[PDB]
Amino acid sequence: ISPPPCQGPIEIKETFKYINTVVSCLVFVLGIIGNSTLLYIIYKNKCMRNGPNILIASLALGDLLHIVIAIPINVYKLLAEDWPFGAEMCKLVPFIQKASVGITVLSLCALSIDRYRAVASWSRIKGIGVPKWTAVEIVLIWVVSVVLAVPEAIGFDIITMDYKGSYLRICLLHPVQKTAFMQFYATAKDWWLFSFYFCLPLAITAFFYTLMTCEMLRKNIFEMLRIDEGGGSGGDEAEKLFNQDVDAAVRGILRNAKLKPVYDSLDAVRRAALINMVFQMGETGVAGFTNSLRMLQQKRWDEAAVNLAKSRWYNQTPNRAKRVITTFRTGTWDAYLNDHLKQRREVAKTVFCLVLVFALCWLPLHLARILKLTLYNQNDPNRCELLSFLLVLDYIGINMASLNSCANPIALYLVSKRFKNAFKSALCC
Ligand SMILES: CCCCCCCC/C=C\CCCCCCCC(=O)OC[C@H](O)CO
Repeated sequence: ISPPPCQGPIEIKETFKYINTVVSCLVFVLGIIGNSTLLYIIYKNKCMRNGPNILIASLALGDLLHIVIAIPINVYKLLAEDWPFGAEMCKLVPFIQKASVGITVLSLCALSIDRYRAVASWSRIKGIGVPKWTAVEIVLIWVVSVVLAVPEAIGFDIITMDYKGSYLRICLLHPVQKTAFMQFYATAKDWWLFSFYFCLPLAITAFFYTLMTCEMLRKNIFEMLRIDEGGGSGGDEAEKLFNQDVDAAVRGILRNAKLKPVYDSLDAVRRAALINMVFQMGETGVAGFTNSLRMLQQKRWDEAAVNLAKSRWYNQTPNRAKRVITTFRTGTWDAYLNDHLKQRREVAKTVFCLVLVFALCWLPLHLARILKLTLYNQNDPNRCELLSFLLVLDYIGINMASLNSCANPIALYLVSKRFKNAFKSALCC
């Protein structure tokens, strides 16, 4: 017997009973089709199976089992407005949900780490089949996620609510827990979800994504100079010596009064083109392009490109000048685009896409919960208008978190052309 409070939330709960039902059906249809297709695509392709993309298959299977189990039960619960499944199902569904969120966050972390290790080596030789250590990684990811979900199976049980005469059974984390550790988990449930299942995955993925993109940049500027110098060879020793020459060059840029303001203005890609000109003719020579450097600082790419075209540097070496100038105008690596640079652009866009989708889907829920414990008080007479506002955001946050179970296959379709052809070929079959 636990009666509810006032008026405001009742009309909103009824309004969202239809919204949540629509979102649940969309996530179910889009999720069971996208994740099943993605699982088939990853494993059947031998060139993705022997790499870090097998972790995306683990991510897809984790969402897939969450879709088929949690979504239909939650739809039945919303429509019936009562829990009619018994005690066993009241413990299974939260356990399945908690394990799925753990599989998602641990597969995302392992993918960003493996993608960093993949770009940290020259001439890496892939094996045949799933790597043995990646298999241990996936097993451990699922083992840890199940163990961390055991409290949900222990704590959840059915209670009876008294709504001014009407009795309705509710499945929730029981306020009275049997053991001291289990009662502590009831108080720190939301903080534990925010710390381990949001702050930890974001901190690790963004850290290794930064390391991966920095390493991609030092290799792109490496191949950029070797292409412009006619050719060369890669390797850790060759890159280490080349990075020292680049670091010594930028130290001369930052001491030069003419090149310091324009270099700080440019982005990482356009800074590589300025470094290229320094490698070719020295800093005293690059500082002579006073008009062009001013236009680059004012971010007039077309005007600076035209002004650089009418120069002795352009006439003597047209081919190299056109590529360096194109890099200034576009700000991309299109003039030096090869199989290596195109591979790194594909990797960087997919990893950044999955992490961003995960962060945007779970940000409203946690943001709505911090507003509940920093702005709400039971005493205040004006709580029902404020409670009315807080419940809307929490419902929005619950729906946004459910969309993450179907957003990953769609996200890869729009960002990656490699997966887009794989999705079309799979559904054309
Ligand atoms: C009782 C309190 C327990 C609190 C929780 C502690 C145990 C789970 C944490 C890390 C296990 C990660 C290893 C499992 C396999 C995943 C490999 C991986 O990629 O880990 C990502 C990141 O390093 C992970 O911190």
